[PDB]
Amino acid sequence: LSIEARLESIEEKLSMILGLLRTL
Amino acid sequence: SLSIEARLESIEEKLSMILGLLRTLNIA
Amino acid sequence: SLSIEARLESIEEKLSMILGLLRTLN
Amino acid sequence: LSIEARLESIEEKLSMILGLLRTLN
Repeated sequence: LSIEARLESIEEKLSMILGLLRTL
Repeated sequence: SLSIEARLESIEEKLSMILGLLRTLNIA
Repeated sequence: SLSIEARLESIEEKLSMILGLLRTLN
Repeated sequence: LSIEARLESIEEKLSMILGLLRTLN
């Protein structure tokens, strides 16, 4: 995967993590 | 087709929010 | 020191560990 | 900051996040 695609995936995982933490 | 620097800026903002929220959750 | 790709690999593994802990919290 | 320095800082923040999650559990 390109660096750009990898960073996009990292951003998506961070969005998920943040969403889960906000429900606590 | 976002630039790498713009993607890093978004990642950095999300990390900052995650850290602030986790510290808040850890308050006794 | 680390190449950009090696740093990304480390970041990706830490994210997997974080997500794994979130599903098993409490 | 260079991209390499920004990624190093991101990695450090992720390590801190892991520590905070471990304490929370």
